[PDB]
Amino acid sequence: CQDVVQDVPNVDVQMLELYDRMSFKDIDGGVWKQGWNIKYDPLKYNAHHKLKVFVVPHSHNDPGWIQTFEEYYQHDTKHILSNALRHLHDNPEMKFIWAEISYFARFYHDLGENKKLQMKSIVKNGQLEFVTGGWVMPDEANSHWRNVLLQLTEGQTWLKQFMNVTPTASWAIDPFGHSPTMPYILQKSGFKNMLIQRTHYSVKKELAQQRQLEFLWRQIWDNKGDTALFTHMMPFYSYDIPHTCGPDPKVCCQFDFKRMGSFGLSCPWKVPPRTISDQNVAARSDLLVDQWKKKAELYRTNVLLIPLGDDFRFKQNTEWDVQRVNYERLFEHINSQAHFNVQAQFGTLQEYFDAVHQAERAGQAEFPTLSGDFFTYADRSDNYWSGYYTSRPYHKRMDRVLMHYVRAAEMLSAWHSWDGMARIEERLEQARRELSLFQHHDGITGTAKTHVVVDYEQRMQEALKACQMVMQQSVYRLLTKPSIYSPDFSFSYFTLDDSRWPGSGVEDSRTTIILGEDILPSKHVVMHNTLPHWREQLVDFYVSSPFVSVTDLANNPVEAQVSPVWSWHHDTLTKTIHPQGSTTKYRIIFKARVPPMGLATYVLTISDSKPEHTSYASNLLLRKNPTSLPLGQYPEDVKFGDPREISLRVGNGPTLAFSEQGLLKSIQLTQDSPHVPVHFKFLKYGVRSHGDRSGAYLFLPNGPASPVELGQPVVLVTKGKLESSVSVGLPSVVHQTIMRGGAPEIRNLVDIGSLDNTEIVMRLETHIDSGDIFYTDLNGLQFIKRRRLDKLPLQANYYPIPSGMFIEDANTRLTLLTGQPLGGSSLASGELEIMQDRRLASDDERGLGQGVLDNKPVLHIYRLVLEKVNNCVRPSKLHPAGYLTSAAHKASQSLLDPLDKFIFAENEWIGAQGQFGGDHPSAREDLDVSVMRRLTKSSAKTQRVGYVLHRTNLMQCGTPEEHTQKLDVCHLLPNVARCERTTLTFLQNLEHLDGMVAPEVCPMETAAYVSSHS
Ligand SMILES: [O-]S([O-])([O-])O[C@H](CO)[C@H](O)C[Se@+]1C[C@@H](O)[C@H](O)[C@H]1CO
Ligand SMILES: *[C@H]1O[C@H](CO)[C@@H](O)[C@H](O)[C@H]1NC(C)=O
Ligand SMILES: [Zn+2]
Repeated sequence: CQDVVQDVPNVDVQMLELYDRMSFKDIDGGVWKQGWNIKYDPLKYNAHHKLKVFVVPHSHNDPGWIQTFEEYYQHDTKHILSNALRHLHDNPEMKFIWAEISYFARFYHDLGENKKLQMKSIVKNGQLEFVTGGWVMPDEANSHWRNVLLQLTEGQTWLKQFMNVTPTASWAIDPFGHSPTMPYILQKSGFKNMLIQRTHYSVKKELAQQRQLEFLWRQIWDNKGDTALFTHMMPFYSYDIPHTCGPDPKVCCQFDFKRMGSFGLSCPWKVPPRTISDQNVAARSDLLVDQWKKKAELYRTNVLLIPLGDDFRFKQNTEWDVQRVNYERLFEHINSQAHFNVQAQFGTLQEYFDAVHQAERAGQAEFPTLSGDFFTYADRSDNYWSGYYTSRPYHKRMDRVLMHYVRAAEMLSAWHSWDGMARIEERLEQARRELSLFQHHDGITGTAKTHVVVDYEQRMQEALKACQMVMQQSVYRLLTKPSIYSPDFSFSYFTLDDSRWPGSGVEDSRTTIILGEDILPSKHVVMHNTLPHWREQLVDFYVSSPFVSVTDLANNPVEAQVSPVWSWHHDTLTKTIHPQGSTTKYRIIFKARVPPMGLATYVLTISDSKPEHTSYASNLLLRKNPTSLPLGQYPEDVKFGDPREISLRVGNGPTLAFSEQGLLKSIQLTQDSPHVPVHFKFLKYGVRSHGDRSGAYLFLPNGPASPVELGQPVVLVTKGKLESSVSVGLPSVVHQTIMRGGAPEIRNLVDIGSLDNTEIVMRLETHIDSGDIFYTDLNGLQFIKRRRLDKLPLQANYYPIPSGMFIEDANTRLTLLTGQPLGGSSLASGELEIMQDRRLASDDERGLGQGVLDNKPVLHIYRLVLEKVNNCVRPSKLHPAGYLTSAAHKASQSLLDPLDKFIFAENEWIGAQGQFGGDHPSAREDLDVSVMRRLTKSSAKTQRVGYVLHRTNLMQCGTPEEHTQKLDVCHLLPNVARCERTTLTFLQNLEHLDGMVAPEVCPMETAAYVSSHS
């Protein structure tokens, strides 16, 4: 195994280093506005060294953006595909690449058999070529790597089954900035090449000058280079035709033949395209070939890529004709005019890369190596696209919830083979596709029109319901005596209980367990743990009486705590934000202990009075002018007081101090240790009154944030033996700090209401001497070192915070883990900040055509980990990566993959068992079974189950290792007859494994295995 901490990779271009050196000056470079006037030596190309040009027709089809997926399909895409089939069939030399499989699959299943056959033939013969082959072209900033893999697998599995092809070249022309998580996943999925486009204009300029636009992109910690994937970065401002033929858009626009008038398009540079003819072909060719040769100067081989397309292009037959005919005339003239020394033709993306590597192999060029990422993107001036790291935060949080439900549903149902009548495969396929669709770069990014966001939400809601149905049927079969199990596949044996989604104050959706001497004395509940190690976590349920005790199925008492159900209200009468306690329902909390990838059953029983093993939390409402807060049967009276500083300690955990406004002020790790200053504060960013306005994409603040005026907020303190918390009703946010014995959990119920042109940020202030350094993660896969650069504007120092961020000095580290992707930064030494929501009245001119005024309450969740790191073995100062500690990693897992909770729906569960998976191996803490998916239907004689195993890298800080058993996923199911290592998509077998044993992977590595069973 490579050491990912101590050896600094030696690469030609290291993005953090390049950023530190670059000046980012935005000067007018001439017709190539962000570059310079390219000059070339006409003698470079000649009879023995020609410029091979590949013109690649393409059509960018967004699976939802300003129209929903289905509206685009009906109005545009089905026509584009229908006409592509006809035109390619009839013009053998014409080519076309396709990226979005969600649309292709939608089209293909609507085709008659005759057309399906014609389609397969033009794919088989190379005319229509799939690039990437994912369900969508995902966002690369907010997306979790697990969902990036999920959508890639969904599209590629469909392609393998129906088109018999697996793309090895990726095409990503629209994500707003790019992540190294893509080549990581792609290189482990059989890919050989990839192309990206939206990178900062200054980076394009810099790499172009060095001819470093094509590079072997390896991971930041990869010393050897085995993760390397050849990458081509386009050089210009857009993927449209005016910005793809060469440096001068006024000339290139003249070669987009759909802009002559009848199509309602024109050239903004004021020179229109002109139909190519025998009398103008020489002059048109001279202009075009000159653009081509200039573009060629920015690359190292004599093979040139010329994309030819734009949004939803190649729709009308007349469009296909006008583009094809004119280009055929240009090619015939250019290729027969020896003096140009050019051979041009229509080509596919793979054809381009194949020719590039043939040149490389002929010793024509050597490519530089590169590590790093391409955030935060700016397409021009100071227009940095960091706004979308936060836009539509409700759905960004929903993404993570569904992510986990999909994994749990596929894992829980994987244990058995199911009869087709159970509709398990059907429900899982729908859930995977709706979550996959939302990975689109106008989906999770929050950059779509209001009605389209609603469509994605409705789709995800159905996906959540599908996961629940599958999960609950699976639990029932897994925990019921086999000879008693009698399933009704449409029946709800269990109801899922989720305490954080939609969340208290967002939707009153949780069911109350109703017990009573005259109706039902007890209720079974079951917890599922998708992680491959034994796990304990507190779980809570609503019950109709405070006198409830908990036992496991061996009838052993389980210590429990009951607290009130508190809801916050904006009292329009008193003009205050305060809590009201339920008088009919209460929260019971207890520690669940669950096997690796298993289930554990508990029983809640009502009693006449206080049960022996249940304690009750005290509650204290701090505010001036208090009024009574009755709680029905709750046995402890609420206390009142004037606002004041307070301190709390649960178990042996840290002791936290809060200001009289209910916000954290300090953390004390142990009884002896000091009270380390850690202050939470909420602020607001505004919008500029002159110049460019912030929108769904752009963050253009009118300067540093201003503190939110807090007034004298109401603060609620609940103190319990198992869980305590401090909650405060601030303007736009009910902020909560929850303590359970370890790092606190933070929850923000964010309702930006009608606060127009406002962005709410949550900031942490400490004395940590971090200077200008901070760390943020990429797709929940790795942490990359960031350096705040004052030579760039504030918005440029904002980065995606998909799951975590931290700052540290030689001795102390503060890590903030998130349950949703949001944007954030460290704008001053000792600080961390992350945006909660943003409401913008204006459009930011990137095509959306609207601002963001559809905000809705959202419950953001976090874990805040303060730790001493002076004893930790960390990477050297020049290493571009950072790594989490064991506690921070566990804390992230508690947010993204919590225990799932199920309430038995009927009165009695006959045949109930207390546990499943007690014999599953409890793997080392840095290892996870990211995916467990049965790959065969029940009629398959040989059953196959796929596993994706990921090993992160945790810092060694002096804590002895201990125990843990080897996890061999190939032996998790009985009767194994074969074990194979495969690509991450499970589509290609890479290794037949001896003894049918799946070995574990190395730190930061990810592998897939498929076990076959008789
Ligand atoms: O013309 S336009 O206003 O629709 O926008 C252009 C071309 O200028 C874009 O490239 C459309 Se790109 C389509 C969509 O997925 C992105 O959100 C858009 C971000 O800008
Ligand atoms: C297509 O995949 C392979 C690769 O060319 C080919 O040999 C085979 O005939 C096709 N697969 C099937 C099952 O039709
Ligand atoms: Zn797009």
